[PDB]
Amino acid sequence: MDNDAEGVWSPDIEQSFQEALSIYPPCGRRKIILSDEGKMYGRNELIARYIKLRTGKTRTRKQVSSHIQVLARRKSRDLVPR
Repeated sequence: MDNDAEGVWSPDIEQSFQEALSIYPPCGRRKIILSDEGKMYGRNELIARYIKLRTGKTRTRKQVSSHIQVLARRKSRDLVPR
């Protein structure tokens, strides 16, 4: 249990993460009409934009992408044993 696991990170950061992960889940909506707007960069920028609007605090993108991938693993455990 290194000192790094002492929750040195602010709780407002980890909180803003759930807000972006809660707002942007692994499912619910999948559309991107680029033919019209012609301006739609990586979705990772959408999750980072949220945390950036929280309080101008950090805005991790790789950490917010990894968190969304973890949610997909929870759905994979829905193997109906019948």
